[PDB]
Amino acid sequence: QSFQQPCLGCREFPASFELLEGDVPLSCYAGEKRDLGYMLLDIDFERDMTPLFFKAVMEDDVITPPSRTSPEVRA
RNA sequence: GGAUUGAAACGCCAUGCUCAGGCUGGCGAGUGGGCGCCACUCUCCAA
Repeated sequence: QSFQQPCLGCREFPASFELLEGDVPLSCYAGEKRDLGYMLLDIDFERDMTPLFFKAVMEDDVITPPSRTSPEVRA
């Protein structure tokens, strides 16, 4: 059940979803490290819709962005 | 029930492969070769 159909960025791209109750399976780049550079983190609506950025590095097919609520990120 | 750099967003309207041209002219299956050599219807049964 859902409030509305999810989308992959644009409404014309519906997304199928499922809930997991197990371990994360292996992935294509599980054994690789790859750099992506800076990318968007989130938008600050309080600061009249001001964006934020962070440095992204993909390793072992997992990503760990910093906390977007942290004040030091807001700086 | 606020906010997926998001919420809305036609590649669309229409146009002849057309007009026409001889597979033709002509060439001998033709020359010639024995079915031959020879062989008993024959032995006996009154009207």
